Amino acid sequence: GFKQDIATLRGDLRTYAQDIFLAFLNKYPDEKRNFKNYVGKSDQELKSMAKFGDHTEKVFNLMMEVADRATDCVPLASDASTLVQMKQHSGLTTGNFEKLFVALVEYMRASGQSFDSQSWDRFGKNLVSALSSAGMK
Ligand code: MNR
Ligand SMILES: Oc1ccc(Br)cc1
Repeated sequence: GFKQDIATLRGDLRTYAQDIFLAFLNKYPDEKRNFKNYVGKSDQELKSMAKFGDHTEKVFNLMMEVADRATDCVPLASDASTLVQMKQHSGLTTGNFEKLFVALVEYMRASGQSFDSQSWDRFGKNLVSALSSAGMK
């Protein structure tokens, strides 16, 4: 289920993080408006860029911590507020996060592994709701 998935993702996190974020960028190309330095690059070229690998894994490091601290796929209010207040997120809206989690859920469903895709869909929706409650437009 959800908790086992966190362990599975953590056991190969740099690869999962990059592959999921690439799925997001490729499914939603306009989202590169927030990633100007990732424009004009193929998947393999992005994977060679130091900040791409390091930032994506750090993003997913924390996403797993937020998932791990959640109850029934509902994140803590303190984690949601952290995500709203981060300066790195100053320009973002809940739709940016919804699209990330649509891509994450589709990635899991296209994989051959028994990911609990339904719980990750709940987690993404519940995260969006917590982000809105904590002030994100
Ligand atoms: C589509 C937009 C974005 C979505 C969705 C998103 C969703 C999430 C998310 C999901 C639950 C988590 C956990 C998360 C966490 C982070 N995030 Mn976030 N994020 N996020 C950015 C846009 C987005 N984030 C940007 C832009 C930056 C800073 C620039 C960069 O590192 O390229 C950043 C930065 C970061 C960093 C700092 C990385 C460092 O400096 O190396 C963490 C940690
Ligand atoms: O550098 C970044 C990579 C992926 C996300 Br999601 C946010 C920032």
